[PDB]
Amino acid sequence: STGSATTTPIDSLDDAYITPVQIGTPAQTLNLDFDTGSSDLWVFSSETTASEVDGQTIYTPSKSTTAKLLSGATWSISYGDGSSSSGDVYTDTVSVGGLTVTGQAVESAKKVSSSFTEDSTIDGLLGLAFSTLNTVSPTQQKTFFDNAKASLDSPVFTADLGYHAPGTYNFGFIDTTAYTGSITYTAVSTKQGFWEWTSTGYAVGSGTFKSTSIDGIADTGTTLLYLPATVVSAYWAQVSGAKSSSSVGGYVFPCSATLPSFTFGVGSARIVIPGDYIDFGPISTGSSSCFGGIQSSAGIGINIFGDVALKAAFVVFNGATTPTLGFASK
Ligand SMILES: C[C@@H](NCCn1cccn1)c1ccc(F)cc1
Repeated sequence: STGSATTTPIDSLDDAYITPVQIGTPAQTLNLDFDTGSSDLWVFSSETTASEVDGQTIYTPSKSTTAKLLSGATWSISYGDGSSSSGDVYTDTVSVGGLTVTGQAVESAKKVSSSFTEDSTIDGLLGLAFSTLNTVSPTQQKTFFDNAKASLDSPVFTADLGYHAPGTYNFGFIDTTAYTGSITYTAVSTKQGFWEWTSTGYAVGSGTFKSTSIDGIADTGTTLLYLPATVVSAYWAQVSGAKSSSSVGGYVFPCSATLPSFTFGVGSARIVIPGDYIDFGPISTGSSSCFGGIQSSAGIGINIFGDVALKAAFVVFNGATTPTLGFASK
C-alpha cells in the first residue's frame, strides 16, 4: 500500500503544517500536525473541555461505527515548547492520503493547554517518531507509521515541506520526481525515540564549510532550527544589528536586513537553507525588529532540525529494520 497527502502551512510564516486525516466511519476529516518529534496521534474531540475548544474540528467517537474505547487507557504529553494535552483513547480506522490503518489508537483530548486552544487551525497531532515515545498507559500504542509498515510497499515515509506553499507527505514510496540529484542517507540512533542523526557541519552564507559533528533530531513539529550557541553566534554575526534579545527570547535582527543562507552537512552532501527561510517576521505587529529562524539549542538539551531546515530538502524517514534519514536538495 501507499499514501500521499498534501500538507499546508497554517499561516504566512510557515509556523506549522496541517495535513487532512480521515478518522472513523463515516470519515471525520481533521487537520493534523504531522510531528516526527513525537509519537502520539491525538485529536480535539467531543470529550475536550468546551472552554478549551475555539474553532477546531472535533472527533466524535460516538458518531463512528468503527470506534471502540480502549478501556482503561490514558495519555498525557508535554512538548519542548511547554504545551500539553491529555485524555483517553479510542481505536478507530485512520486514513492518510488513501492509506488506511485499522485499529489505530486515536487519543481523545479531555484537556489541552492554551497554545492549542488558541490555534484554531490545528485539530491535533499525528506523531511519527518511534513508538517507544508513545505516552499511552498502561499499554503503550503504536504510531500510524508503525501500524502501516505491515502493508507499505517500502517501509518509509517522506516529508517534502513547502516554503510559504503546500508540500507533501508520502507513505510507502519515494517520489523520484520530487527532488534533484541524489538522496544522501545517514545513520539514525533510536536511543531517545527520535529520528536522531549527526550532521557533518555547516557554513554561513558564502563562507567556508566547518567540519564538525552536530547531533540533532529531524522534527517536523518544530518550526525553527535550533543549533549549538557557537554555530548560531557565527550565523548571526554576519547580520548587521542582529542580537540575542533577553526580552524577546532569542536572536532578532533588523527587518531591513538581507539574511545569508545557512548550509548544513549530510555526510559529504550539503543542504542550503536560503536566507529568506530564516525570516520569521516582526517580533510584534508593525515592529522593525524581526525574529530569526536559527536559534540556540543551549536551553533545550538537544539540537533540532525543525521545519526551517527540513523544508529546504526532500527528507526520507526510513523505517527499515535499521532506520536511517535521507536528504536530497529540491
Ligand atoms: C500548540 C502548538 N503550536 C503549533 C506550532 N506553532 C508555532 C507557532 C505557532 N504555532 C504545538 C506545540 C508543539 C508541537 F509539537 C506542535 C504544535
